[PDB]
Amino acid sequence: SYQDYINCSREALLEKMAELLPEKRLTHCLGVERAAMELAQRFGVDVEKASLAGLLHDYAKKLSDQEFLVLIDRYQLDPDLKNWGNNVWHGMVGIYKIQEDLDLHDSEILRAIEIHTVGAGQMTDLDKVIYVADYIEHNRAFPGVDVAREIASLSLNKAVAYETARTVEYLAHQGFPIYPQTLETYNAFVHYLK
Amino acid sequence: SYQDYINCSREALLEKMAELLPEKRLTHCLGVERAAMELAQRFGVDVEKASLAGLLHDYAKKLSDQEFLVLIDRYQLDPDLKNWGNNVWHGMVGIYKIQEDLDLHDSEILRAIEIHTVGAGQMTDLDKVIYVADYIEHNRAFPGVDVAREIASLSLNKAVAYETARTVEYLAHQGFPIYPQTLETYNAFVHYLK
Ligand SMILES: Nc1ncnc2c1ncn2[C@@H]1O[C@H](COP(=O)(O)OP(=O)(O)O)[C@@H](O)[C@H]1O
Ligand SMILES: Nc1ncnc2c1ncn2[C@@H]1O[C@H](COP(=O)(O)OP(=O)(O)O)[C@@H](O)[C@H]1O
Ligand SMILES: [Fe+3]
Ligand SMILES: [Fe+3]
Ligand SMILES: [Fe+3]
Ligand SMILES: [Fe+3]
Ligand SMILES: [Mg+2]
Ligand SMILES: [Mg+2]
Repeated sequence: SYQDYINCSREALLEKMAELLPEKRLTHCLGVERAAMELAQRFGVDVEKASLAGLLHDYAKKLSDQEFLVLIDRYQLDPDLKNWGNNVWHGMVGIYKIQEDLDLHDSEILRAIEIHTVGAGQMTDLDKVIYVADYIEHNRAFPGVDVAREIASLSLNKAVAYETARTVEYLAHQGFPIYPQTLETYNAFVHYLK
Repeated sequence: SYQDYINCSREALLEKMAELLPEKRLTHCLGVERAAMELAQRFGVDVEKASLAGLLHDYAKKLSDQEFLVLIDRYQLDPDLKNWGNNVWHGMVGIYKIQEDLDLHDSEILRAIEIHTVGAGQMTDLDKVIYVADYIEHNRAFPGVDVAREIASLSLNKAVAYETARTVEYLAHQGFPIYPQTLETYNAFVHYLK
């Protein structure tokens, strides 16, 4: 059960998250919970760790900028983080808020949430499951989500590669700064597209 | 004259380059020579340094992989360079071949050739002139070259930003590895697109 890892039941967690997140975001989290379970079944990842991490991945999505900056200082995180924003922070810094609120200390779950946006050059299968589940959950409808879904039915590594390539492409298309850890993921995984 | 910087005349250089490069590549170099001159006039860069750097920028385009690897060892360059290929090498390593062949020692010209492919987080105006001239020279016909040309008539920094964004976008589109120095350029310049 979820209380093996956190300080309340799944039902109680959902009630708390319903106060912190808008409806669309909570529905997304429920979508990622389900998608993570299915991917974990497929690729030999603990289904419970994957479901919980999937549900929690966007827990800190709505923390204010000031709250993140306070967390960066309190936990003495990389000071370069202050140069970025919510996209980077909600996972990479938000894990500390999740830890404070829910008493979450499992290192594997924490890491999977931490890098769910930007990935890393080295990812555990659990990391990969969350990173992919986020992109392919059933509420997502962006063009090419069908391709990502097909890829994820066959290869976890190729799905990471595909998602990361599309994200780099889209950020450059839009003219948004690209957090360097994303490129580390991109270069580590791009060979799987062949 | 060019012999203020190298060990032969422009005419003599062109004869030597005609043996090293296929016709299309030499025509490109002549195009960059002209484009660099015009941009340098516009943005307060020495027109002679810009023209010479423009002509020379792709001098080492046709060196073999083995030749580059030998240069990496002989000059004790970053050993990570061995992980890449001609795209990265012909500028970043090719400068040493240019130096050996032509007795080119001018630091500004050498730097502009060195980073003409990947850029850097900090670029001199001469660096920027070469990086842009390469992309907009009159023989180039890729879709959107017209946009790059318009931008380059108004702002050197915006032209660097635009070129770098399109390159990152296209590399990710194609599923090619992205040399990390390119992202350093991208993140440093992307704000000029606004
Ligand atoms: N390296 C990066 N730099 C900046 N933004 C990024 C980077 N990688 C992803 N993003 C963006 O961060 C936002 C949040 O992404 P993510 O956490 O994956 O999804 P969600 O929207 O469900 O939280 C997206 O708009 C995405 O494009
Ligand atoms: N960071 C990078 N990693 C890999 N290839 C790159 C990078 N930046 C540019 N390139 C590619 O290197 C090739 C050579 O580019 P460049 O030297 O700018 O033009 P030219 O073809 O005239 O020599 C191009 O195909 C370009 O897309
Ligand atoms: Fe997220
Ligand atoms: Fe999400
Ligand atoms: Fe080149
Ligand atoms: Fe060129
Ligand atoms: Mg993701
Ligand atoms: Mg260039």
